[PDB]
Amino acid sequence: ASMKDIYVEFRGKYKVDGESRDSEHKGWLEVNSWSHNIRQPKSATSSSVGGHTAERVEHSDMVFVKDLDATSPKLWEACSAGYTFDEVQIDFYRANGDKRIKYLQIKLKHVLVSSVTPTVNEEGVPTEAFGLKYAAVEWTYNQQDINGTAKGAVTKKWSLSNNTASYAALA
Amino acid sequence: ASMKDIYVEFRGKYKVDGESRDSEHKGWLEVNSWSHNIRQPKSATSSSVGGHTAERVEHSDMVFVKDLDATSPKLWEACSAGYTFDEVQIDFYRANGDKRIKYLQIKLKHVLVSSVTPTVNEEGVPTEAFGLKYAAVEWTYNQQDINGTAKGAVTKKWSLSNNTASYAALA
Amino acid sequence: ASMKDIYVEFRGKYKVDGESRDSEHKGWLEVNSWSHNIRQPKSATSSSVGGHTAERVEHSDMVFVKDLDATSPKLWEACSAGYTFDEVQIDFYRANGDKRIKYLQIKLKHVLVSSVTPTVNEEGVPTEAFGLKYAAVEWTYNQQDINGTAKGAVTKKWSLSNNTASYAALA
Amino acid sequence: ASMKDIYVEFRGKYKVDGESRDSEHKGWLEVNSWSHNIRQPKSATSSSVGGHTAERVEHSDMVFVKDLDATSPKLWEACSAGYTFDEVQIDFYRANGDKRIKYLQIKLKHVLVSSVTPTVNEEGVPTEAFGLKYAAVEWTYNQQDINGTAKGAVTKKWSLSNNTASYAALA
Amino acid sequence: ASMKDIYVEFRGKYKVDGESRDSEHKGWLEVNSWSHNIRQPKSATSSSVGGHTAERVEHSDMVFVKDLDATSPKLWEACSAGYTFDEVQIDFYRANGDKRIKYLQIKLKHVLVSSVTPTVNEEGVPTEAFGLKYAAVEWTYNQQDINGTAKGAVTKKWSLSNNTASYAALA
Amino acid sequence: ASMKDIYVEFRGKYKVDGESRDSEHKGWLEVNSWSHNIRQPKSATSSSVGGHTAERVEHSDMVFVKDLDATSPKLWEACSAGYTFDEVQIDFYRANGDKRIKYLQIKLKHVLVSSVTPTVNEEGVPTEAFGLKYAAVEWTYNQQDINGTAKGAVTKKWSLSNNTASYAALA
Repeated sequence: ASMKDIYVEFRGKYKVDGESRDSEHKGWLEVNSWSHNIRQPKSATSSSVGGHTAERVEHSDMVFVKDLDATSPKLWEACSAGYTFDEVQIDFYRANGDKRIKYLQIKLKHVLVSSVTPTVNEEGVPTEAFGLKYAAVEWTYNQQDINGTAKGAVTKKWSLSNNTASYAALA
Repeated sequence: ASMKDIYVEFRGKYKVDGESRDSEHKGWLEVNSWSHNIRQPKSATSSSVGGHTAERVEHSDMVFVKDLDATSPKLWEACSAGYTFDEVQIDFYRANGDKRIKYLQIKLKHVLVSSVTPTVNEEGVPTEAFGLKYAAVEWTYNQQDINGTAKGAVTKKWSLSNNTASYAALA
Repeated sequence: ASMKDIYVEFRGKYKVDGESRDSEHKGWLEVNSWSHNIRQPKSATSSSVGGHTAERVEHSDMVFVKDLDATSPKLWEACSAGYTFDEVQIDFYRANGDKRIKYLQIKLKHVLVSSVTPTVNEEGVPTEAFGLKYAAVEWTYNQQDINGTAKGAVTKKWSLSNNTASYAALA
Repeated sequence: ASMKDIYVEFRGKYKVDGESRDSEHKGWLEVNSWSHNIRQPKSATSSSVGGHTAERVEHSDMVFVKDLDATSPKLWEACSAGYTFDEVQIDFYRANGDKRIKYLQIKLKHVLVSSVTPTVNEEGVPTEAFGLKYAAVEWTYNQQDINGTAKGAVTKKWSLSNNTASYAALA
Repeated sequence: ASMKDIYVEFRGKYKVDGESRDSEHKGWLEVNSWSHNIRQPKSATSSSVGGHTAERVEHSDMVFVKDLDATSPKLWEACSAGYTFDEVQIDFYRANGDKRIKYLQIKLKHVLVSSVTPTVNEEGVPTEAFGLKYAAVEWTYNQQDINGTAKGAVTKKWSLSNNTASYAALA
Repeated sequence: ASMKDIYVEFRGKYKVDGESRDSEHKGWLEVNSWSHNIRQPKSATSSSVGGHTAERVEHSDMVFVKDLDATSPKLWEACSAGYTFDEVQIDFYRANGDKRIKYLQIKLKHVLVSSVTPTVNEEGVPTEAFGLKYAAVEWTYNQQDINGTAKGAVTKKWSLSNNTASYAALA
């Protein structure tokens, strides 16, 4: 059984409350897909004489696709206004034998809706893409052993605003 | 039963009266599809020292596709002349069990036809794309409960001319 | 029964006499398809202080596709020479129950062949695309009632050379 | 029966003798397809005060596709050297009931091979595209009546080097 | 039987320990595909008067595609931070009758993760592309005789940082 | 029976010895496809007053696709180093009834590997494209009569370094 599901929750002063009725994500947004891109310009053939490298990594926006729903106008206005959210969390699920597993969890700190792109076609459920831009990110991947049983998590992080491996927006 | 339908009405001094015979949209335009794009350039890693952020959101034109019909020359001339309409309303429908639901309603204030792109091919019903540019927008999404019964509406808005969350073109 | 047909007639000093044997369009060109584009740059968020707006609409060429035939060299030479035609008329037909209807009629005033693009492939009837550029246009769409019976025509027009809604090239 | 065939003959000091064994085109090149493009920049909304218009038409190269054969190295060298040919003739054939008809004939005056693009793939007969650039062109289209019987030819021409409707390279 | 498999191991201060349970690559990353590009600008029609040629080869990043797994956040952070690895080794396998053969082995010296591009779609196993940039490379191709039996290896190398055929990053 | 085959031999100080076991090409590289492009900028509507034309032909690299094999690292290093080869020969074969014919032979003088682009995918035999840049070329096409029996060869040539029809790199 496929048990794929992705859920998003906004946490800030402005509310983007979703429609999900999943017991573990009541009021979260249900989304269909996710894509990202990270690009590091640092040279492998030149090095700084000292401890300062000018360039830094570029993180692209995280882009999600979702069905149009009651959260859509909320996203459209939030994008237009440039409202900042303290945190956004995204949980990713897949099948794990008899129950699902949250294999990936992403937390974004100091977040804006950078784009929304809605369409209604003649055929098919209407959908929109939306992008998120952020100051810091914490990624957690949940491992399992050969029996599919949960082993330890791998947690990594990056602060674009501090240029350090921290889940922190401020200095 | 699929009950998809999109209807557009122009409201201004210049008439773009449509062909629809739908009881609830007599004389509106029937259209086939819609697409939009909203892009916010605001940074998540830098902030203004004060309360002024230079950049603002960019709303792309709202683009509709429709069959060529008697409104087509009206659109072609309105686009050519750059006539402004006080308001344009778009109603979006889908199935809701035994009757249809208007799941999305968009009102645009101070509107121009920014483009029209008609084609007649050897095969298929002739169609055209047309785009609308506007000073302000009000979006209403009509929610339903788990039984499909109407719950409360979500209404949001944005004024490009005022740079505020208002359905107003003028200051 | 599909009764799709498009006919073009050039009216000027230089003759581009066609091959059609249709009783109502003897010697017109038979063409297969048509495409156009109209783009209005006027802003919806800024307005002139006075009555003058700098920019004007851009009409793209009207582009037609036709089978290669005896008119082809006539088009190739007319395009090369830049001959101007006083008028070009295009009639568009579709089925209307037992007889066809001219649903769209376009008249172009002060017209040049702006491009011709012929091909002969290994397979298929050879065809060419050709484009027309013009000073003014009159568009007529022929309406029908719910019984398919002719109702009134919708006629609109635009003069690119006068920047007014007129079917006139000269001032 | 399809009787499609295109034949090309070079006429100049440098020989590009072909492989055809067709009785009417012995030693011509057999080619598979042809494409061209003619673009006229003249405005329909502005006119010269006098009798001089600056811009002129742009004729693209005539591009042919053919199987690789013994003429291929001849084309490759002629293109490399920039050899000029006094004339190149191209005859185009299609079915006409019981016999074929030369529906199109093109003569090019003062001609260069402007490009050659050969490929050998794992599958399929190797082919190359080649382009011809020229000073003047004469196009002849052979008409037929409703019975398919030959009627009169349509002959048109253009000199790029003289900017007149003449089949002449020199002044 | 297809026995295709590609394995990657990072060797540096920062750990990117993988998930593989293959007996010969325990804890390596399993990857699905690889692509590269090498471009030499040196002219064949001009030569230096002396022994110095200005330009040098450009090696593109080596790009791998892999399933998302517990190493993914490790790659995302390593790319973000620009961590350098002393060495990365990649082993490539295919079938060789009754057992597999390592037909290609690549060692990269002084290596950075230059890009990572993860996606989760509605359908299909989530994957990411990642790119590696490096100072030097050693390529080993393992040959076999007509009986499929191992013959001698072909080993070649290049140092981008020294511009010589050496597997060395430093001078 | 298809008897398509392409073989390449490098002849220079640096060895790029191939894997072929074909009796007539022992140790040559077997390749799968070939593509080229030759472009002549000379005008057909303007001519030099004297005997000097500034521009010259541009030959693109000759691009080959081959399976990855033991020659691959040799190509990768040769490209990286910019090694020059005195000559490279390419023989092209197709079926000729009961035996194959070498229909095309290309010799390149003073040659560099200008690019190599290898890929290993999940499915399919790994392949690479490689390009060759050169100072001169001799092309030989082997003709046959209507009975498929060998007739005379057509040999043509071009020197990019001398700008003459010669198979010579040096002056």
